Amino acid sequence: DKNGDGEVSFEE
Repeated sequence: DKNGDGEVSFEE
């Protein structure tokens, strides 16, 4: 989550 929205925003 490269944003902090939980979603796998290019991360996780």
